[PDB]
Amino acid sequence: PLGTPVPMEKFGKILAIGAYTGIVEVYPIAKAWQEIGNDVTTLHVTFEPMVILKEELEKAVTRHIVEPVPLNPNQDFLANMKNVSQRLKEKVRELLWDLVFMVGPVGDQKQVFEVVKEYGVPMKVDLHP
Amino acid sequence: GPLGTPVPMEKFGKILAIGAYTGIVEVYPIAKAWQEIGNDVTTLHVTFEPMVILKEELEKAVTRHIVEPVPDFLANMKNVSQRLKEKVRELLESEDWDLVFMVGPVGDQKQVFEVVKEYGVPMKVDL
Amino acid sequence: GPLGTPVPMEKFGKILAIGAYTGIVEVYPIAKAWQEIGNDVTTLHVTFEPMVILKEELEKAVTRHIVEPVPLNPNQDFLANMKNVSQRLKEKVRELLESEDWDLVFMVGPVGDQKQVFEVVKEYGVPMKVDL
Amino acid sequence: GPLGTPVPMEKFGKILAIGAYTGIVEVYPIAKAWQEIGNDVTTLHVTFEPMVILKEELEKAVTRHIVEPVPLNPNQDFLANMKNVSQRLKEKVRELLESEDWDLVFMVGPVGDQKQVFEVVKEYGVPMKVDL
Amino acid sequence: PLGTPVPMEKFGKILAIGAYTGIVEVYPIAKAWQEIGNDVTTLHVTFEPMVILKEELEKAVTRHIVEPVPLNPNQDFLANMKNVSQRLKEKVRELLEDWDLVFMVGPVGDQKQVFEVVKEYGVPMKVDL
Amino acid sequence: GPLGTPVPMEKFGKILAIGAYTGIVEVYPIAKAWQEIGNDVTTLHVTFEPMVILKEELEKAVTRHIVEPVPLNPNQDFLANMKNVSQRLKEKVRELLESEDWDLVFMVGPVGDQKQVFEVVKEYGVPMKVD
Repeated sequence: PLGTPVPMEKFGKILAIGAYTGIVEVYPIAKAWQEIGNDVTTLHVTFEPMVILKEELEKAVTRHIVEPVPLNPNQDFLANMKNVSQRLKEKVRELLWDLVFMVGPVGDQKQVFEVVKEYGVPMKVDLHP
Repeated sequence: GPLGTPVPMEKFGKILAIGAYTGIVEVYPIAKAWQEIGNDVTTLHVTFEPMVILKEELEKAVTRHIVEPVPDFLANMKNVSQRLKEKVRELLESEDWDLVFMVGPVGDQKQVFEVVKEYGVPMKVDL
Repeated sequence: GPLGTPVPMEKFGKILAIGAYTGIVEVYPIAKAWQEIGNDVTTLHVTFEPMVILKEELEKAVTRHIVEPVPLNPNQDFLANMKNVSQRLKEKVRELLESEDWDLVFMVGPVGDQKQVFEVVKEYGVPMKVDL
Repeated sequence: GPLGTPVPMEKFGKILAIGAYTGIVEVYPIAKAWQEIGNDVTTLHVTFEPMVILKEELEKAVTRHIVEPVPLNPNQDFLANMKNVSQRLKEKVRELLESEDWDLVFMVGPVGDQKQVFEVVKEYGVPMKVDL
Repeated sequence: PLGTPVPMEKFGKILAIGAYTGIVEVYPIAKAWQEIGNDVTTLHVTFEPMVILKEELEKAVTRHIVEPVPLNPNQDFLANMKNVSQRLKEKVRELLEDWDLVFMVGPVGDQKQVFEVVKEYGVPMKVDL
Repeated sequence: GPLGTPVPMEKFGKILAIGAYTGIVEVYPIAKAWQEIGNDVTTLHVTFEPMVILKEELEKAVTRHIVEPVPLNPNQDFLANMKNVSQRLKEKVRELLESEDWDLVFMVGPVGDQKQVFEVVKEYGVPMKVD
């Protein structure tokens, strides 16, 4: 099982999105795209106590945005995941590019896809072969 | 648009549907379907204690649903990882399986794959 | 070895699962699953009269199971007989589409009949998906 | 729209192009081409007696075209009649792989049947490809 | 590791394009398509001293066009290629009679340049793999 | 539209990025990236003498860049000339896979040559991804 195989081309301005643990797999990809000549900005949207690699890719890409959401021990997890789904859709909307990549749970990908859909900019989803 | 992991609907036999963290959400319908088609699937959700979800749902959808809740975020992940390896090992160790499907972070699949591989059991990851 | 057509398990909505000839065997479990997940699938089996199979099985698995048996005319070569199944089957999908709305059309059958069924469904914007 | 099984055009050598039921239609052009490119392909059509088709066409397109017509008993459920085709298929494929050598084998038919043949083929260390 | 797997159907008039060594892999494909009933015309665009299989596919398809470009040894290869990349777009535009399917096997770069030109005429094109 | 070979960005370790003829153009960025991510990649360009390209570029992008230029012989024609490149390919690949260990080998070139190199890499048990 390998990370999402992706093409190494100069797409231009790229928005590398990483939901939850997905940011780990996006780090190297974003890093590479930047090194090849792309102006990529990564976005990590997870729970407050789960932010990771913030420093690493902050030095690897042009701009690294972290949107930490409070892990509410009150409501149930399904509710909490719905907040991330919210923050996630919001951010991507204001941010709006030549390409947008993302690796997170299918549910959040579809949600972000419906967004990016309204602006023509192509998107790439994760793939583990 | 993007869709869940496309998977074949056949009678593989005994299947271990593994879901790490949020991945369990995507596995629920798949497991549910496989069970409905005639498979004897057992789902395994390995996440952090305050993140268990759909426990009730698939508990009624499959034959057996195992939840392994785990109490910086880096060492925390290695725990979820160890428990995931440990747990999966015992499964393949205390009974036979036909197919092992998992959806979760690549790192975790790369490791889970290693253990399952040791038993000659075919695996399928979220493609 | 070769596995059945890998397909996503999502709630597409109303799905038309088409099975030409022996293809219906492979579609049975798929349709069954989609229905179980929350889809309103209707299967369509178009084969020769003496080849209808699994009629009872998926009749209980999905909301509606349509069987369109076409006679194997003994006074005609298989090429003709064959072209007849294509015909009927094409009249059926068109009849289905132009009478009810759908979200997805999945069909597993001979490449020949797939290109035909598609020539129609594309006329209604409904997305289609075949085997692999 | 839907296209036939995309396949590479190389000189594999001796190829056994298998077509079960209506699948032979899709294999005809493929076999024809492989032969034209320099391959020594032999096609095998295993269907029901009253369903043999294109026999003359590919008989002129490839080196050897084998037709194995199975009796279609309209008085048995199709599940039975299908077993026969299955059996015959495993028989002839075994009989062929037992006698002569082969560099490649390609098939296009029901998934269930592709599994059966495959398991046999894999016994004689010869690579195989199936439709997609 | 096999040649580009391609469908054997009667698309109609097909333009089989082969850049540089790519023509070797296209030869059998074109040959086959023609044999199946297609009216394919192959195009080989390479450097003058690299034309190959000219006679072979000249007999296999309806029309085989060879566009040889000179090799200037007083500049880097990136430049010489540009000429080849120019002849490509200049020839594909010319041929764009009425076609049903265009197929090409050659350096990715040119595959994109030929794509923009063809995309213009709403003609289906398939690359290699 | 058409894009370069999509490839995973992981730390495989020591990687041999092979580029035959014009294929080296497409491999350059891939190798460059893999190196940047933490891989110890060595690129190999095997083409005709008057076709070497990007030599300077990836020489600075990866740990080691090997160029094996094969002279043209206007007598053998372009048939035995290519097969003359398939020779250098197999041989160099054989020296590398034999004098060193590699975690993965990647190549982008004419399928014909991809098969050759493959039959060679299979012998030494090394994974290999194609374009």
